[PDB]
Amino acid sequence: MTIVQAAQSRYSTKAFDASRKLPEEKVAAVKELIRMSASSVNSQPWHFIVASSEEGKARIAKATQGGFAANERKILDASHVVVFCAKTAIDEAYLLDLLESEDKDGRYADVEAKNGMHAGRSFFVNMHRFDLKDAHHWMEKQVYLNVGTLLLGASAMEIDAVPIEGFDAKVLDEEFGLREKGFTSVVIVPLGYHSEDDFNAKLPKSRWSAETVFTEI
Amino acid sequence: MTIVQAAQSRYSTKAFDASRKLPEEKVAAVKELIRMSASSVNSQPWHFIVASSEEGKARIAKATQGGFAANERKILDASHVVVFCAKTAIDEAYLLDLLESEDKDGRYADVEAKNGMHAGRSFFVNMHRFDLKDAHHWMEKQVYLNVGTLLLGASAMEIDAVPIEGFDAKVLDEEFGLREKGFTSVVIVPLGYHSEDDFNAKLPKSRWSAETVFTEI
Ligand SMILES: Cc1cc2nc3c(=O)[nH]c(=O)nc-3n(C[C@H](O)[C@H](O)[C@H](O)COP(=O)(O)O)c2cc1C
Ligand SMILES: Cc1cc2nc3c(=O)[nH]c(=O)nc-3n(C[C@H](O)[C@H](O)[C@H](O)COP(=O)(O)O)c2cc1C
Repeated sequence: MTIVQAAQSRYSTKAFDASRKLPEEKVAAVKELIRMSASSVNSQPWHFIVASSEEGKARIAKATQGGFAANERKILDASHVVVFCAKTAIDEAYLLDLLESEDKDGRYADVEAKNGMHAGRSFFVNMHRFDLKDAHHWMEKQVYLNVGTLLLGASAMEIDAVPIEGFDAKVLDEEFGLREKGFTSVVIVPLGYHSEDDFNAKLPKSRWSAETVFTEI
Repeated sequence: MTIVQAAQSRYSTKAFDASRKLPEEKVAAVKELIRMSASSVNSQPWHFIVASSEEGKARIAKATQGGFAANERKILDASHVVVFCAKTAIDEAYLLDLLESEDKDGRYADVEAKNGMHAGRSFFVNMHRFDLKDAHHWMEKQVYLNVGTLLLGASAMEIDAVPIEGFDAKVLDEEFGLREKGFTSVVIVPLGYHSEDDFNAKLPKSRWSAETVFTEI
């Protein structure tokens, strides 16, 4: 299957088959894929909650009650659920921890290259913190880029998924103590195999035409 | 090559081989991949500029001058460059045009299902416009999700890429009249084949460990 066929055949699963679980190899591949995502200045401004148990899924589904109840069964019936969380703030200590992990990983030949990268990344993060004043939105954008990798990657691995914004992030954040750890939930992605009765598995994919969305130069 | 190997082997290209051009089949596959991206409520709040000519690339590179000059040669030497643009605002007319494209595409059995989807999508877009007051950030997040699909997809198609935030979006917007058309440039992605002298092609990829970024439940 080509990556284009993966993009054409994936869809938002509206009903999972609660009997069908992902093999351990597919779960380990999902986790490696999202840890490896690109991010502006290698900020990696993310944390991931992975639920593989009925108790874990029930805890996440506390955030899909009332007006969000249409998403509850997607969480409960999926095999595995990934909660994508973004950093709520960014500071020099996080940037120094990041620079040290890259130094340990062999990215800097000398202290000159290391100091240079810090000064560059610092200039840039501070532009988002203090000049655009949008650092939380900028970090959540990197987390959405990560989600995109998972939606395409899941399809290429023949895994059904649905991205979910329709949840109460205060309830989910409190469920896992995320705000006191500097994180906030932004997207829920349940993973598994769609049920035969998934209405959306039998609808055509709808997108703007290429002549609408492309300007060629 | 598995999708995990695609995530492990891709990297941010810092120097392209200006002699090496993408085959027409690879360019058409990139364009189909990004048109097919998922987005919240199928908002597809995007437009794409694709430059395949020296003149096109020179026009985009006007936005990588002065403090952004470190990105100029990535644009000039790449085979093809994709500018990802987000909508600057969203209203009922865009939502009615979207609902009509989905109706034409066969997503609604009856006017009941159509009216239901409009009322649901409208409630939700209006929550971003008027309650969170973050509609432009919410739309740009969908465009970043799209970029993620391209970074992973390019790697699976054996195409080098680099995502670029380091550009002057006012200069790029004015270059293509985007703001008067309701769009703004958010990410530049040059595509092609890295040059042998790309320093970053010989550095290890650096990410947080799985024990840092995962909570298992
Ligand atoms: C949104 C975004 C914007 C980026 N902007 C730039 C840029 O302006 N110039 C640059 O050289 N690299 C840029 N990068 C590349 C990142 O530094 C890179 O993705 C990160 O260090 C992870 O390394 P990798 O892409 O080699 O795996 C950007 C990446 C992302 C995700
Ligand atoms: C950020 C994001 C959030 C989403 N939130 C929900 C949700 O809460 N519930 C839902 O059923 N679908 C949700 N979707 C699925 C979209 O409606 C779907 O991606 C879009 O209609 C395109 O269709 P496709 O994913 O079938 O190709 C979401 C998608 C994205 C990208």
